[PDB]
Amino acid sequence: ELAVDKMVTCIAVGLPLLLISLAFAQEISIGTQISCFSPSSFSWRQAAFVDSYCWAAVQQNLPLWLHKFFPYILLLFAILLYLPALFWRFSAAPHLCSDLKFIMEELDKVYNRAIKPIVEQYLKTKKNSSHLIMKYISCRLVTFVVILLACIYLSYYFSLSSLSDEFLCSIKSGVLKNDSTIPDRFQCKLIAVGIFQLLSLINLIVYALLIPVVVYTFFIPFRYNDLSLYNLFLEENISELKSYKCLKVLENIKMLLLTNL
Amino acid sequence: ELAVDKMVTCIAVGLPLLLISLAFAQEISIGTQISCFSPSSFSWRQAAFVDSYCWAAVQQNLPLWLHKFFPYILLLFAILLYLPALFWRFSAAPHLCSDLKFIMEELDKVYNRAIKPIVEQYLKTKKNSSHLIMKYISCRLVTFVVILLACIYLSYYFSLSSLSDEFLCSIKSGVLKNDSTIPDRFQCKLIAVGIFQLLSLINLIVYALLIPVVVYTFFIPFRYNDLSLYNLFLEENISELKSYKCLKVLENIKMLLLTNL
Amino acid sequence: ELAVDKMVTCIAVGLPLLLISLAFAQEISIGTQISCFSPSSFSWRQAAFVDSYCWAAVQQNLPLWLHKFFPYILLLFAILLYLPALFWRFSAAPHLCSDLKFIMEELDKVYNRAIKPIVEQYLKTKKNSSHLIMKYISCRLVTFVVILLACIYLSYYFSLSSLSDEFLCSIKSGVLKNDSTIPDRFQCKLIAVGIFQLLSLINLIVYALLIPVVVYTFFIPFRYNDLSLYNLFLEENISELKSYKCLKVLENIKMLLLTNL
Amino acid sequence: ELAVDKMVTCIAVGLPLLLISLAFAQEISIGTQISCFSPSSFSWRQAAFVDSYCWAAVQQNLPLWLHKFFPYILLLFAILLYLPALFWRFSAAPHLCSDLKFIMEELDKVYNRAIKPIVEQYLKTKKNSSHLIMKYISCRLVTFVVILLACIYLSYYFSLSSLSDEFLCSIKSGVLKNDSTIPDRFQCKLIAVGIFQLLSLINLIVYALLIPVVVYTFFIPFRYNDLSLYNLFLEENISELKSYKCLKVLENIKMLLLTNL
Amino acid sequence: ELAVDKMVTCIAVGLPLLLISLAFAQEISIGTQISCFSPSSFSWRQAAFVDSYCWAAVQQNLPLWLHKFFPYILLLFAILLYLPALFWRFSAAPHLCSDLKFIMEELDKVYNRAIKPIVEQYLKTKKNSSHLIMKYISCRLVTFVVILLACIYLSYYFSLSSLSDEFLCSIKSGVLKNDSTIPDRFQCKLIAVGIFQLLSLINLIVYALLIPVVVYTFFIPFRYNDLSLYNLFLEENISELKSYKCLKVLENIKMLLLTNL
Amino acid sequence: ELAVDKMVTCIAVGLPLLLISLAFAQEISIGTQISCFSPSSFSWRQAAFVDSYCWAAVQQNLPLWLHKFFPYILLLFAILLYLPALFWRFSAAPHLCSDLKFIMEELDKVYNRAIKPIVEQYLKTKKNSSHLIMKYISCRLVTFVVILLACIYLSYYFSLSSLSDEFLCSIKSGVLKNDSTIPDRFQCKLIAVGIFQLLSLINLIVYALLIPVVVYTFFIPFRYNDLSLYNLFLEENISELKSYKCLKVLENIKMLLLTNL
Amino acid sequence: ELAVDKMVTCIAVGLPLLLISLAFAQEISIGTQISCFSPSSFSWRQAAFVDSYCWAAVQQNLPLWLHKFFPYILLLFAILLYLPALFWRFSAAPHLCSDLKFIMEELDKVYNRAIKPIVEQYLKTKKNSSHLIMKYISCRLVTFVVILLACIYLSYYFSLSSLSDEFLCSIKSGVLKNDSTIPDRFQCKLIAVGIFQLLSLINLIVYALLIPVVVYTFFIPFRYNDLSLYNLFLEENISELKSYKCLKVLENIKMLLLTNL
Repeated sequence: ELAVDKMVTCIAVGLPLLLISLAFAQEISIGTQISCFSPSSFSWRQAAFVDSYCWAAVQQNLPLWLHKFFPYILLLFAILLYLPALFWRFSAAPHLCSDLKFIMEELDKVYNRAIKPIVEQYLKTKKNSSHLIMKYISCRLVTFVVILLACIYLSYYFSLSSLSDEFLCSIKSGVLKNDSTIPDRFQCKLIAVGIFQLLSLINLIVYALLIPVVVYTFFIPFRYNDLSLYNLFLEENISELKSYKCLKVLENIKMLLLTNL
Repeated sequence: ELAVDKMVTCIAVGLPLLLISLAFAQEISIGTQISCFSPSSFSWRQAAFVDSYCWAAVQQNLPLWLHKFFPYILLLFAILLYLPALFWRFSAAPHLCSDLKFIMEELDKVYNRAIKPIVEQYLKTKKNSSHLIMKYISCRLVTFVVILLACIYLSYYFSLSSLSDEFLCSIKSGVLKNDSTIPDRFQCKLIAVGIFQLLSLINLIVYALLIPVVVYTFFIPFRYNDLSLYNLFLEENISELKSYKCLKVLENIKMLLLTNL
Repeated sequence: ELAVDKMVTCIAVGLPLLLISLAFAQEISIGTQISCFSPSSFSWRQAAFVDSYCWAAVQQNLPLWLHKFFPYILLLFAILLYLPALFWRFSAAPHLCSDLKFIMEELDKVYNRAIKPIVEQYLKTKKNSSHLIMKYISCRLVTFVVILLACIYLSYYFSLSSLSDEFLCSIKSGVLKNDSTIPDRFQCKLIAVGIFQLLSLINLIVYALLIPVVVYTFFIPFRYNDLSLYNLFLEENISELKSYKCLKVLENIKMLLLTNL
Repeated sequence: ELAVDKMVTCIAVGLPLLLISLAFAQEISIGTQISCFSPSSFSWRQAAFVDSYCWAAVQQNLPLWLHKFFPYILLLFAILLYLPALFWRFSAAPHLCSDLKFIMEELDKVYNRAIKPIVEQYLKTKKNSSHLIMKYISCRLVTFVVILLACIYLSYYFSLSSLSDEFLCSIKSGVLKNDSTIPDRFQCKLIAVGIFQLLSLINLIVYALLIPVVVYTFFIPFRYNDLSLYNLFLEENISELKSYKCLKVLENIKMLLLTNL
Repeated sequence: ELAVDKMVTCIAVGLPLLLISLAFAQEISIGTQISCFSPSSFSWRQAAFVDSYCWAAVQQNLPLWLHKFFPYILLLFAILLYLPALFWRFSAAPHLCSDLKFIMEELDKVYNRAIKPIVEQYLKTKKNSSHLIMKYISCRLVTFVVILLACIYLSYYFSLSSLSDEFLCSIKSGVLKNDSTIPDRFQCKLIAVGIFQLLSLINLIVYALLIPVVVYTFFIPFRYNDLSLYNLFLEENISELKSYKCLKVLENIKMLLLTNL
Repeated sequence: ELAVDKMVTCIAVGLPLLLISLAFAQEISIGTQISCFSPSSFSWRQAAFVDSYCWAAVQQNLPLWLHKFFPYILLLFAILLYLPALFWRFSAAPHLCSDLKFIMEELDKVYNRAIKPIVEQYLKTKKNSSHLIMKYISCRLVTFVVILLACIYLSYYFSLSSLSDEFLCSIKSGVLKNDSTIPDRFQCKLIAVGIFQLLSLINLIVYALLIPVVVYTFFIPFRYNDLSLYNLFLEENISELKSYKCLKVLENIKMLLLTNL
Repeated sequence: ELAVDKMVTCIAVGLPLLLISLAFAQEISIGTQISCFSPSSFSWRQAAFVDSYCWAAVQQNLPLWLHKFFPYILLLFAILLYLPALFWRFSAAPHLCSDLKFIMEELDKVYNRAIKPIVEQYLKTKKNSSHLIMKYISCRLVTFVVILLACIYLSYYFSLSSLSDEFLCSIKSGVLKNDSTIPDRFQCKLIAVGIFQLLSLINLIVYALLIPVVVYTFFIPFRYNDLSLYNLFLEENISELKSYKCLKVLENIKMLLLTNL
């Protein structure tokens, strides 16, 4: 598993969940996302009914609608970022685990036979496939696209969120539209939206790292073949290879040394 | 266990539980699902009694009834999705575990004997049964049907939920129907229903993936026999087979190689 | 341990605990199970005293009494379902564990001796006892009876719960019967009863599966002896038998194969 | 450890802790165990002071006193039931663990010597002691006595609890006895007592099982010596004896069988 | 580690922590330990200020002062009981662990040499020291003294707690001594003190067991030397000695038996 | 991993998370970060609306804006400090783990060959690279820079926070700007800012340790090459080297000793 | 690790964290640390604003300022006590672990060679260094100094805390200094300060043990060299030495015994 992309993924997941959990902790801290005026004649309950009404009224200036739903959309993005990892955890990971374990021992046998090519034949045959490299391309890029719409959404959010912290709510509705004690609209403040707009900029800012970093992961001709992706697995899993390290030190140095190694 | 279908199942379970837990966290965040007006003359308690009354009144426009019960119905679907896995965990899983473990060693003996057919006789005998393939068909499809009614329910919910966010509640009832201070009906907002209608669309949208994906799992003639289902277990459990990987690399390459392998 | 009956048991326990925990979570969500009117002249506390009074008044139309106690009765059923498993975990499980472990090795010796009858003598002697089969019958059926009264209770509950969501409560009592500001009865809504009546139907519906399923477990002549119950342990614990699987494959196929097996 | 008595003990502990925890969860759910009227002129705080006063007044019709303290007395019984197990866990358990482990191997040597008496000499010497059997008698019976007083207490509780759900509380006390706005007594409802009286009957009912069951455990002449208690350990720990099972099967069947066994 | 004294210690720690945690759970359940009257003219906040004031006023009839601090003093005793175990866990436990492990193998060698005295020389040399026995005496007795003052404190508490459930509080203080709307004293009820006085009697009653039991642990001449304390470790750690059990059975019976043993 | 720098890092992370968690616990303890006056004519809800309004108004004297966002900025710094460790955990840690494990065994072979140079050739070749030392420099310094801006931010915060604990808030806004009952501005206290300003000084003070300590970590010429960084890994991982310790003791002492060693 | 000093440290850390956590639990129990009067004309919110204002006003008789910040200063001391252990865990612990493990085996070889001096040469060379003994001196003493200022702080706290439980707060400030309904100062009670002053005395009292105990740890000439500190490690880690125990028993007794040992 490619660590940076994995770490980027792990971090990309941590941020919103943190933000969401804190928003929840803040929603737990605030208790409501909105409030409105009332007449002072509105009882302690009557005003509570207004607040809850307008909090419900949101689904009927369009961002004012979205402003309520904003946090859960974030959660949607978080889930949408996570699942490609579980998907990728099966698109390719079951293949490579077998691949590496084979690759290791045959190169160790190349190493061992040198001390005293089936993986190369296999690997330069994996060269033939475009399937698993395109598996990587699609799985990563799709995940990347999740970030794009979030950032665009957060941008389209933030840009207009800056001007739409408040609205006037009517609860003069139905039969109790006829109650004149209800002002035709209450003015209402979308309490969390400033936090969210801040949170939005925060997440957006950090996500503006993750996007081109994953883009950087595709410049493999400068980092076209599964081999080139195996070369990533090489650049990756050299991590696993004692004999490579030994032979790389040998290569660094260059049967006595092999006898000493 | 078929990973995608398993993952689909694991995910299909995660979503509603997440949605339900957040709805609970939201119910914990909101504290009530409904409120109503009162006269300002209704005490801080008297108005509370109205709210609770109408929250109870729900069981006596029919979706307004269902709107209350909505979340727990979701929980019902979640349980209804889970149990087929535990059921399937015994319909077939005890069979295949023994099957695979047998299949492995005899094909390894085919492999070993080749290096220096009982599973094939067994497998091409499993070809005879329709019982375990029909076990799969029913167990999966039933689980799939759980999704169907949920989505239909959420659709029948959402389509009319869009118009029925509120109602007028009468608590002028019994002896205290005679109290004229009680308005014959209070107007009442079904606070969570917008969230739920959103949540409904969310779950519906994601479930509209899971359904045809499981449908795709049945196109085995393009992915009629337990063997064909064993061919799935083949396409599955090749995951387990060192010698297959070795022989597939051998097959990729093709006694020296067997001696080297 | 018979998986379906065990799973049925595990599930039969999960449902009410879930329902109860959610009812608790709902009781935590609602904070009270009941409320009543008051005069508006009843203070914010005075009305609270009414509510709590009537919530206490329940123990003095009889289901209105029971309606309060309803949840804990559910908990009673849940405990009553659980303990037969712990009881059964000792009525028979210590016997069979020794039985199976003996049975395995001697049939493996039959298997081994065939490759190159004490369990049969023992098993066809276990044929003599009615004690352990009657242990099963009673332990299961008793557990089953727990379900019967619950469902009957929930039915007797639900059928009249449908009509008795509310009552009028008198707190004009004792010395403070003489306070005329207290209405001779307050009208009172049994807030949770609708949820409970829903919950009751839910649990009842699901329990109407578990009952005849366990009944189906007794049709052993179509699924009279401990052997017949050992035949269940056979139909069960063939799960454990490598050699049975081998010999069943051998039986499927039919010393070379035994030499190959 | 004698499973039924142990299970009975484990269950006997589970019930009250469950009841207590739920009572706590109910105390958490209710927030107070009592309330009283007030004049409506008593402030939202002044009435709160009454409630808390009378909740404190309890220590100065005697069961009304006890009714408050009731739950913690239950907790007392629960602790009082638990500790005899820890006590018994040392009164006898360190002895028998060594005893069984010795007994096993020497009877296995009797078994082994038969294949190709020190425990019997030891056991029929343990016959001499009355100390460890009286250790059992006292430790169990004492635990049993805990149940007796609880049930008697719950009975003496329940029988009069049925009539004493409420009382009149005076907070006209000290200097602020002179405040005439305070009614000489407030009427007060002991909110939890109905639950507790229910809980009391529940626990009592279930404890009326546990008592005679433990009594049944003493009818050893029909289930006088440590041997007879070792015969219980026999009837118990035959659970541990492979060779007994083998020899019991041999005994069931009856050197070839010993050679086969 | 001496089990009874250890168990006594473990239990002696469990009780107050339980009582304290429940008091906390009760403090969490009650929310305040005290309340007072107010004029009804005192606002919902003004009366709250009184309550909190008098709750603070406690530090300026002396037990009324202590009554507030009571719970944490209990916590003090609990910590004060615990730490001697950690202290004792190093005063002696590192010595004896080495001692026992040595003692075992040399007596096993006495046992083994008998089959086919250094510990006795060592032990009857440990006879010389008074240091480690006085380590026990002081460490235990000190712990015991913690109990004494608690019980005395609880007694001095309880005896006067019985008469001092309430007091009159002045918040007519400082500049706002000049506000005549403040009554020169409010009457105030020390809400938890009844629970605490109950709790005090409870803990006292149970601690009146633990004290003389530990006293009973010192009657070693009837249960003067480290050997006598080693004789306790003997009476203790015979628990560890296979060969003692074997030789005690041998001693019970009395080279064939040694050959059989 | 360099322990001090690691410990410094671990501690540098612990402090703010502690401060943040306590601020959250304090936000949980306070429930709001701000409040304002109202007219007494503002209802219990109307004043609540003011408070929440002004709490939202923050995003429209600039530090008053920032004062709200302050805590989450701290959280930002905490995350910003953490991730360089995970980054560094891959920038270098996969290299050195292989390096050390190689280095150990070859120096042990130097040790072993001495008893009866490939690592030196490798290490004095690592001398060639500037890549991994610059990896350290950048990764640490960047982390260090996180501290700089925090401290500067906290300074720019604290210095002006000292004068800007409060502000006047206008909620006379929109349509409900026209309500004259609303004072054109409410005066508002930024409740947490004193805690935060304290917290700021606290964190700043402690961070003024961590900064130059990490600076001290760069004075390697007094603590220019990867070798010099390997000399740190030497000064570090001598921790791992038995033979170094042995040979250092040998070096301390100086084939008999090697034969004795 | 020196157990007493370690235990002293572990305990020294436990106490404040306990006190702090309980203070938090008390802050959670109280909900506020302060309250003030208001005019009764101050709304339920207006008075709340006063309370929060004065709670914020603290940062502008100086101990009244500190009284708020008191708990977190305790937390500061707790952290300040902890970190020297982690520091010491690296100042010396990595050295001694290697030291002991070497020391053991060479003295075991002295033991073994005696049965049939490199550590002594090493140890009496460690005699040369003052570095690691001064490491101990500074690390411990610094930790000790943390206690000093806390106790002094708590003393300077307690001594004046005794007289400064309350103050008068002005919220007549800014524009809303001009509101005459605000009393020029409210009188305010620093609710927690009595608990804290109690807590302060508690912690101080217990810390007055820990200080001279650690002082007692320095009287090594009566408990000047690393050897003398190794003699502590001797007096310490004799805990680890089987052969020392054996040879100490041998020394207690004094090749047969060595042959028997």
